Order: sequence, then structure tokens, then C-alpha cells
Amino acid sequence: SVYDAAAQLTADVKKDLRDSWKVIGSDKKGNGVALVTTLFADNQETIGYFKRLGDVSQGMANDKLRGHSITLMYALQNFIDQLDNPDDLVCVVEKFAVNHITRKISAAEFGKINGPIKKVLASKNFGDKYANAWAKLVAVVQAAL
Amino acid sequence: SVYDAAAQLTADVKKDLRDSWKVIGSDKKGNGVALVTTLFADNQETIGYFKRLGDVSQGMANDKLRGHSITLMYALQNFIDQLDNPDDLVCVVEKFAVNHITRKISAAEFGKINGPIKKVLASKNFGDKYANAWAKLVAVVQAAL
Ligand code: HEM
Ligand code: HEM
Repeated sequence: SVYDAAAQLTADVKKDLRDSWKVIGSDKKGNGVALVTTLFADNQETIGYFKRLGDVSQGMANDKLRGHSITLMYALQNFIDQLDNPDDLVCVVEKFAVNHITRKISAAEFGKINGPIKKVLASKNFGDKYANAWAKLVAVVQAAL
Repeated sequence: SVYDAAAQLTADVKKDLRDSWKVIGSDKKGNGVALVTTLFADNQETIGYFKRLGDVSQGMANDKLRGHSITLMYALQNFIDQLDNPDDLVCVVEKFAVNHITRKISAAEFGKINGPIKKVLASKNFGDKYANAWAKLVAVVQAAL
């Protein structure tokens, strides 16, 4: 249940999400491309789903990949801004869930983003505590897939 | 080209866009729903395109419509944040253009959003100068359709 999952975002979890987002969200282009390209590097088997972006190995030089990555960071911005109101967080999560359901992305494969998030966070000196907080946010989307 | 339309946005136009966005972008749920519902009210012929959202006459109560409307405001947030780097503005504009090209939305039809934008701006006392600035931003997307 997406609602029960949203209920797992306690005061402490919300605070860790906001504190870490202040840093990672400050460079959406740089950190977004880092996040997406790490997903491709660590899970080569997912590249097939991103056929529209062309040659993803080009990273930042690929305009479609850059546009996609920046936009992905605004989806995360959206989630963070809705943390105060569960009903609104749920309706935006379900909107993005549909974007992935139509692409045939399951909850398990969506969860493959946790590795990249942990790595990007670690590179900015945010440890497991923060990675786990972000895993709980990702879990809300998973509940909707 | 889209780059041309983007590169033409002047300092004065960007200033007007940012100043008005500070206000209308401060309540994404409220102003986003107002924007979308006004489109339906003034251009009833477009309702059919949004069948995935269900009964749009439900307004704010319709969770799918609310999720869609909030997300639309983040696309605008994205655009506003990329104003000073035409290269980044172009790649995000083309990303959203694809979302509309796939739904068979023509440049002319995309321009129907100008009426609703003008009304929402007016509700916050932003006059014609501001509506014209926003029409210039919308025209950047139209260059991609
Ligand atoms: C933090 C997690 C993620 C977020 C917030 C996210 C967000 C997004 C957004 C905003 C889009 C654009 C939707 C559209 O315009 O149609 C998108 C597209 C996509 N996402 Fe994700 N995504 C995430 C993780 C994943 C993962 C882990 C996979 C695959 C295992 C995945 C696969 C896709 C695919 C295939 C597309 C379509 C790309 C295209 O053809 O344009 N996403 N995602
Ligand atoms: C300020 C202008 C507009 C912006 C920034 C915008 C933004 C968006 C976004 C972010 C989406 C979601 C894309 C996806 O996840 O697939 C969307 C979907 C859509 N837009 Fe727009 N849009 C605008 C104007 C319009 C106009 C004027 C029309 C129609 C005449 C239109 C028709 C559609 C349709 C049919 C969908 C699909 C809805 C669904 O089934 O989920 N858009 N738009």
C-alpha cells in the first residue's frame, strides 16, 4: 500500500531527506547525470529500457540524456516539496509510477536506483543513514508499481 | 530553431518571467490546478485528450488531476531555472516536447495554454507585459513542435 509506505516517512526520515537534498539538489544537472550514468554503469541490464536517449555512454555530451537527467531531479524536488502533505505526496508518486508502469518497470527494477543514490550521496559525504532515508522514499514509489 | 527562440529571450523578459514565477510558482498545487481547469473551461475541445485523468470536472478532489497539475508546475520550474543557459533550456524543452508530440499535440494547440496563463497571472495582478513574456517562453516549446 502506497499509503502505508508514505506513513513510514517519520519526522526523522523527513529531516534527513531535506538536509541531504539541500546539497544534492543544488546541482541538478551535475548530480542528475551522475545518478543516471551510475545506474547504467552498475546495472548494464537496464540500458535497454532507455533506447530513446541514444548512446548513453556519452553521458553529459548526450543532450537527450542531459534533459532526462535534469528532469528526473525535478521529480525528486517534487517529492521533497510534498513531504508535509501525504495525500499530495501520494498523488504525485502515482503520476510518476504510471510513467514507469507504461515502460514495463517493476518495483524490483525501480529499486535498482538505491545503489546509485547511495553512491552519489557518499560522494558528498552523506553516509548510510541518508541512503536508508532515501530508500524509504523510493519504497513509496515501489509500492505504486 | 529551438535554440534560436531560446537565445532570443532577453534580460528584461527573463526578469519578468522570474518575478512573476516567484508568485505563481509559490503555490504549485493551487495555481497548477487553476491553470489546468481554466484550460478545460475555455477550451472544452481539449478535454478528450486528458481521459487518463478521469472526471476533470472534480477539480482539486481528483487525485490524478491534482498530481498532473502539480507536476506540470515543476516542468515550468525547470524551464525558469534553465533561463540563463540556452543549451540546458533547449534540452529540457525538447524532452517535454516529446511528451506532447507522442500525444499528437500540435504547436498551435500547445499555444492554447496562453489564455489560461494570462488569466492566472491576472489573478495575481500581473498584466499584459507579463503575459507577453510567458507567451515568449511558450513559443520556445512551440519551436519544438
Ligand atoms: C529516483 C528514481 C527515479 C525517478 C524519480 C524517475 C523519474 C523519471 C522521470 C521524471 C521520467 C520521465 C517520464 C516521462 O516523461 O515519460 C522517467 C523516465 C524513465 N524512467 Fe525513471 N525514474 C527513476 C528510476 C528509474 C529506474 C530505476 C528505471 C529503470 C530500472 C527507470 C526507467 C525509466 C524509463 C525507461 C524511462 C523512459 C525514458 C524515455 O524514454 O524518455 N526509472 N523516469
Ligand atoms: C505550459 C504548458 C504546458 C506544460 C509545461 C505541460 C506539461 C506537461 C507535463 C509535465 C505532462 C506529463 C507528461 C508525461 O508524464 O507523459 C503533460 C502531459 C500532457 N499534456 Fe501538457 N503541458 C502544457 C500544455 C499542454 C496543452 C496546451 C495541451 C493540450 C492542448 C497539453 C496536453 C497534454 C496531454 C494530452 C498530456 C497527457 C496527460 C496524461 O494522460 O497524463 N499540454 N503536460
